[PDB]
Amino acid sequence: EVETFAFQAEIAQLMSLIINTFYSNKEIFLRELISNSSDALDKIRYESLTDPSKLDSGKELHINLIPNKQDRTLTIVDTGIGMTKADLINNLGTIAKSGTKAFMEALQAGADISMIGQFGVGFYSAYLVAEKVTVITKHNDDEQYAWESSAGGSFTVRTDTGEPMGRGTKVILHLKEDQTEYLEERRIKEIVKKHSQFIGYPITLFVEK
Ligand SMILES: Cc1cc(Oc2ccc(N)cn2)ccc1Cl
Repeated sequence: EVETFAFQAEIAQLMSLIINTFYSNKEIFLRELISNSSDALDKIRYESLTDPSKLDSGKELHINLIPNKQDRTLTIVDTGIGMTKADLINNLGTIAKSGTKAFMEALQAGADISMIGQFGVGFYSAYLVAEKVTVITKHNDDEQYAWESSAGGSFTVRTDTGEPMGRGTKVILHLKEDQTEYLEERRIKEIVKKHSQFIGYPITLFVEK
């Protein structure tokens, strides 16, 4: 059972801007995805300081990067707070309209795409490199859900049936044919060292066999 929802017009307008505009500095998508993973870990960590039972769904706080040349997917995983169904449909949905509007205004007043983090909507930079993003998330107070969107103004949300997660969020990036450089090891390691060297959580790069 899959529910399809329409993007908010501002947020739909941003991903059409991101996918279609030529902008060679595509690598900032990883810095934004890891930063949101670092933000998710901060929330579950701070919450466990008063309620240690919140970490019962996974004590380890880390970030993994799983490139897959066969599936052409770059997968970013964290064990952070995750997201409820209200985060996908509703809650987190409404915390981007304001950030999206302010970002496109600045884009015509000098600013460029690499500043998308300063507006709290850095996730949509994933569509620089990805033609489709599937997101698997798990919050302590909700079931497991799969979020997915090829942009195009809509997204889907379904109750996930795959491997249980415990807690955290997995972001699967179905990469464009012209974006396979971000499945290379030495390319991933260079962006992580360049952009996310001061992240307070271990970023493990999984190597393919
Ligand atoms: C369902 C939804 C998702 C959304 O954007 C994000 C943000 C972060 C992650 N991990 C996935 N999608 C923005 C608006 C909506 Cl309505």
